[PDB]
Amino acid sequence: TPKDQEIKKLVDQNFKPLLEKYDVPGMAVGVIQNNKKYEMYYGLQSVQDKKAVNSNTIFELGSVSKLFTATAGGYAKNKGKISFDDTPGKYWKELKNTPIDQVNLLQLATYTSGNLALQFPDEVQTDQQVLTFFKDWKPKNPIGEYRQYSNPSIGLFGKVVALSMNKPFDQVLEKTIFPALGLKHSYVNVPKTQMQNYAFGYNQENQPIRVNPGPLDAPAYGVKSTLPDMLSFIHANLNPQKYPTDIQRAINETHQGRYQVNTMYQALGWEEFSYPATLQTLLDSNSEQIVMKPNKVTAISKEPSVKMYHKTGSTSGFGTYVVFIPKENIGLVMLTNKRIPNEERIKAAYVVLNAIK
Repeated sequence: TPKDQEIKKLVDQNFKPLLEKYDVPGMAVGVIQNNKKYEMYYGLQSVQDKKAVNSNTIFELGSVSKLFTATAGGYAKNKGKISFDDTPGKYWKELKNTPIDQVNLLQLATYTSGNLALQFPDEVQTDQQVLTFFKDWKPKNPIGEYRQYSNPSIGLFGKVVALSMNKPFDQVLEKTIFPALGLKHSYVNVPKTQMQNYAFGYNQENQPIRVNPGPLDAPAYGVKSTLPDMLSFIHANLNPQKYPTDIQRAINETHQGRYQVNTMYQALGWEEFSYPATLQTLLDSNSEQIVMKPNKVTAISKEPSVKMYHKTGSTSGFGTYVVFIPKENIGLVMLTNKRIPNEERIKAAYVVLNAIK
């Protein structure tokens, strides 16, 4: 059986049934193995337009956007534009000598400020309102010791990275970072000329929806991409030595674990695990306790030789999951235009990656 057919059968066995089960209109599943890419598309990018999911379909990546933010930070750091020991007021001057200026960039990127929640308050929308929010911020938990997954936190990180590179964040990605990764159809703002390819997302009643604009949206959850581009991103993560030095260092920077919450190593954007990882480890990483509540972090006291990495993402109408394993030279991308439980993403990817010859 040709290998493309093997992978396809595995994807059919493990991902395709999720479509019926969860009433998901459209799915794109990609596998890369030893630098060969395999693309599988199912269903519709727009139900009402009867438009099939295909290689040009653009999907909302949700929190997988944090991976690009992390990469941009890695790029800026390794070009000497920022140091992770800096504080935000060095760059956003209006924050100099305010309480948030006691939190360093690494802590912002990895969610350990000790007082930032998942979202900004709903009324925070404009740039002035974002500025005021951070001007007015006060500490709670000891800085650097507690992880609380947060959009504002990595949002501010991204904003500071953009300031350091003298360009708005959407330009850092569209003009620097996407091109450096060789991505040709990845966007912060999808242009009118590509809207025809932008999937509808579908909410829990299968009503068509797309992401709402939000404060510091772009670095937190605001990237949109295609299956081929995400495969290319995974390839870059699997093979950073094949890229020019500035982006190579940036990609490597994102793989570095910074602390642990039990079995989960928090890298920049990516989550990291000792490899081989059991399924339960991977599922534990996206438990309610990890994702929604604060957890005291521990210093890494066991650094494994071999790791794997993953990240989930959801917007209101989309799901994403990306995973890669350097030792096995393998990775997988799932994109859907409806959310499905993260545990079903992880398990299906687990089964497929462990069964591939």
